[PDB]
Amino acid sequence: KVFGRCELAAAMKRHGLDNYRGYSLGNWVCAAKFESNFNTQATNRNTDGSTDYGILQINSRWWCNDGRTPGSRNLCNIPCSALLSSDITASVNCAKKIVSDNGMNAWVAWRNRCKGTDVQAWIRGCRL
Ligand SMILES: [Pt+2]
Ligand SMILES: [Pt+2]
Ligand SMILES: [Pt+2]
Ligand SMILES: [Pt+2]
Ligand SMILES: [Pt+2]
Repeated sequence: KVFGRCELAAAMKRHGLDNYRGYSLGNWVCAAKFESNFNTQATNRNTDGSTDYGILQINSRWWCNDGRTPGSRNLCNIPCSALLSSDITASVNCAKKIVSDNGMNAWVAWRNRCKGTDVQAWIRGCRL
């Protein structure tokens, strides 16, 4: 699934991300847009043989096991393929773990392209 902005924002709100560890919902919607362009199926390969998976492009080196990367730690305790589902639950729950671990610094595209902007604009004009 390729979500639309307010659709994802509502789905993220209900899985408890508005304001998780001080990050408002627009931050997560913004990160999802630049990480994955809302695509629950996105996968990106990395120079170290790791892969980022799902709407939030969570990396197999630390977070999930895809059986095709070293050397990984599987700290969310899930297979990475679980992060490519149309229901964002596993990704949101893994993302809570990652920000419990330097805040949203883990997401390069977030610090690059969201941090510093009026991130609340991302959710404006949505019934939440
Ligand atoms: Pt799909
Ligand atoms: Pt849901
Ligand atoms: Pt949830
Ligand atoms: Pt603005
Ligand atoms: Pt809307």
